[PDB]
Amino acid sequence: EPEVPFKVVAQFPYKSDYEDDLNFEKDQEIIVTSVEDAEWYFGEYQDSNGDVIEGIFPKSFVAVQG
Repeated sequence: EPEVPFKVVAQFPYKSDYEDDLNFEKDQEIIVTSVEDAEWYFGEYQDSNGDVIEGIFPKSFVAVQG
């Protein structure tokens, strides 16, 4: 994998009920800032409000950016 930090792009929306999760729509570019385990990334993006939001999300929902 690349070492953190690195960009990924959501291939599918990830919406969930979990407070510590990062949620996002399809196509969202995200900065991965930690690799939690084989399944989960932690990372962030700036939403349209200009706020940075962060949390954990499954690697399977994203692709490494170019």
